[PDB]
Formats: sequence, C-alpha cells, structure tokens
Amino acid sequence: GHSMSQSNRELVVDFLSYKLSQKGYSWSQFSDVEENRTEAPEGTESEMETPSAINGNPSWHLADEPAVNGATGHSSSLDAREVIPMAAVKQALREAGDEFELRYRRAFSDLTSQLHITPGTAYQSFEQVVNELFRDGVNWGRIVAFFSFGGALCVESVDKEMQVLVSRIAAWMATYLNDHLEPWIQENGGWDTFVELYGNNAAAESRKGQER
Repeated sequence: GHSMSQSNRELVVDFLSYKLSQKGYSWSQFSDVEENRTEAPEGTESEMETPSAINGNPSWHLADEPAVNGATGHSSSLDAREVIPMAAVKQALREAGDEFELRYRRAFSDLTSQLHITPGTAYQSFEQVVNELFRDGVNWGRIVAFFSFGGALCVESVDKEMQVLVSRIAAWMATYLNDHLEPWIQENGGWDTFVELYGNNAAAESRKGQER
C-alpha cells in the first residue's frame, strides 16, 4: 500500500478485457460481483473434481486467426491524458501486452492443470510455474510475459463455472509487483515511464491543453 499498489492494478484489467473480446467472455460477472460475496469462503473447492478437466478450452484459439494485427498503433485511444501510471498504462500495456499475446495467439493447453487455479493456495503454485519463464524478467518488454501468463486462464472461468478464480487471478498479479517485484520499476519511475517508452504513439502528439 505505497502509491502504485492500486495504480498498477487497473492496467492489469485493461489488457485483460481487450483479450477477452475475441474469446467471448462476459465481464458482467466482475462488475456485479457475486463470487466474492457469499459464494465461497476463501475459494471454491467443488470445482476441482478431476485433473483431466482443466486442460482444454473451446475458446483458447482466437487472436491471430480473427484478423491479426502487426502492431500499427494500439495507443490511438488516447488514455495518457489522464496522467498517473494507472489509466495511462491502459494503452501502453495494449500495444506491448495485448499485441504480445496476439502474435503467437495461445500456446497454452495443459497450463490450467500446471499451476492449478481452484483453492486459496493457488497463488503459491502460480508463482512457481510463472517463475520458470520469469528468469529474464528484467526488461520492460520481458515482464509482459508475467501478465499474459495469468491472463490465459480467464477463458476456463466460464467453462468450469469458476467465476471466482477469474476475479482474483488479476488481483494477485498486481499485488506481486508491490510485494517485492519492483526493482528496476521503482528505479525509473513506476509504470508511467513505460507509457513514454513503448506506447509513445499517444505521447508523440504532445497533447493539446485540456488542463489550461
């Protein structure tokens, strides 16, 4: 709870909704909130019945097939006018985040049963499987593999009826940064520097003057 704990949490749900647009997932369950109230305490354990279930999804192949983009400018929505690394990193993590997982589409199959997302201790098992490819997460464009890793299990939410795991999979992904994963991030200037580094498409306009 410093100053980037809740600011770096909104940008995680931004690219998440852009990737669930091609899949066909309804984000109305996250806005209403009915799985984190009186549905299941700490998490549901009636979802995991067999390991031969969470490893296949009929909506895990929609990215490069339905009109693929070769990065022409995703930061054309203009969201860096709000200032602060929260709403400004919305399009910054879209031209390098949504586009990143749009090229190779989805190479994840048995990834749902690899980390296992069902109980409340699914966070510790998630940090072990993602750490295998997080050995080179020192660059601003290499840390994107961490966000796209926890954004591929959002399709198995409506398939296994576990809408409680999709509302917390993007929550612990943002808290992990504020925990101890912010060495070179806080050294430069949070995630605000990432907006003027990768997504400089909206920064090349030099704004206009909506303040004065």
